[PDB]
Amino acid sequence: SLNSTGLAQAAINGLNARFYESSNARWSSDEPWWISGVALTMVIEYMRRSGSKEYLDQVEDVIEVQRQPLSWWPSGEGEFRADATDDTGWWALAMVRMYDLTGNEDYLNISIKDEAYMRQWWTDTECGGGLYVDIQDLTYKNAIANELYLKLVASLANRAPNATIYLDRAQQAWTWFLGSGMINGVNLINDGLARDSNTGSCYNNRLPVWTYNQGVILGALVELYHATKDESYLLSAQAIADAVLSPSNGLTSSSGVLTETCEGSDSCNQDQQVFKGVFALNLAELGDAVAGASSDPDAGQDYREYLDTNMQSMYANDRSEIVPTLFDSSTGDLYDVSWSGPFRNATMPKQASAIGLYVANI
Ligand SMILES: OC[C@H]1O[C@@H](OC[C@H]2O[C@@H](O)[C@H](O)[C@@H](O)[C@@H]2O)[C@H](O)[C@@H](O)[C@@H]1O
Ligand SMILES: OC[C@H]1O[C@@H](O)[C@H](O)[C@@H](O)[C@@H]1O
Repeated sequence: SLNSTGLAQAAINGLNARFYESSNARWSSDEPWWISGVALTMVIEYMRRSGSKEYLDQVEDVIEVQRQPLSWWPSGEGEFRADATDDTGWWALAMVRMYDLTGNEDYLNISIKDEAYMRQWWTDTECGGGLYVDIQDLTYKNAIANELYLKLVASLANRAPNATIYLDRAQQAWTWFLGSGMINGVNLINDGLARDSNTGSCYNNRLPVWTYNQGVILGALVELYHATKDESYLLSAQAIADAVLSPSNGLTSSSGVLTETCEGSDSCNQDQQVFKGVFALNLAELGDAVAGASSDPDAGQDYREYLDTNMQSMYANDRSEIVPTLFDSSTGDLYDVSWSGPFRNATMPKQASAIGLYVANI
């Protein structure tokens, strides 16, 4: 009897009431900029899946301000071209969703500029491929920047005029990712690559398995499927999702709730706080793709059931309602980091993650 649209809307209102800065057309300037990008993605997705337009004016306002040349990276010349390739990739994908919502070629063009900017930091001379995250420094090829890039080129393969150059890039980038060793022996993705001191060969650095690194890659494989109709892409995506769902890998609790590795120690930082909702949103994309690619009515049920199970735990154990006043009539819902542990405080990354989960159930 849960309304995921109603709850997503209350979570976005809570996000806006506590964290939106009208003077800055941004959420929480005291929180990383890339998470304003994620929040924009969540709000855009809400509107797409629910058919609402309630936050369109706000979303356009954020885009018009945040696409300006960044005060901390003016050489990027704005259009979300930032000092890290993953920061750029979050906003680029948000503009892909904006394009899907509106049909306005302006947003697609931004996505195209972002792809060309990110590709500047692809090299074949280290690790056989992939891009660096850290543009000034060029020391780390990690999972998330390369998953964002892959999902971006795969998305442009379905939407842009030179579709064939993008689909080549996407197939080459997926081949590189799969061969990098970052997907480990239980089909989960570790944080990035290390480089051998003597030989220059790269290997899985065995840093943690973060939920958003099991999630952006699913959206990328879903887009590769759509560009090629080759179900092998869904089969790979399903193996990664199936490993997240399996309690033996510890991302999923014995009560079946998605759990960041840092929750136990109560050490989830501003970044890690947003990871879960990113995985959720991408898992919903995979489920929709699997259910569509087949005639079996049970197709994608476990993904759908998983998302429901998480929604209901978050709803029940991790929610807090804003206190309306005689002056501020604002109403909505506030969320903490653990989708099962108790509510202690809300932050903007925790809130954006929460919206992602409700939007994945619309
Ligand atoms: O929290 C682990 C995470 O740390 C990453 O840096 C965090 C954060 O950096 C932003 O600038 C970027 O847009 C985010 O996607 C990223 O989470 C580190 O470099 C990652 O490899 C790692 O997963
Ligand atoms: O370098 C990363 C950038 O992150 C953003 O969240 C901040 O607004 C910038 O001041 C900072 O330079």
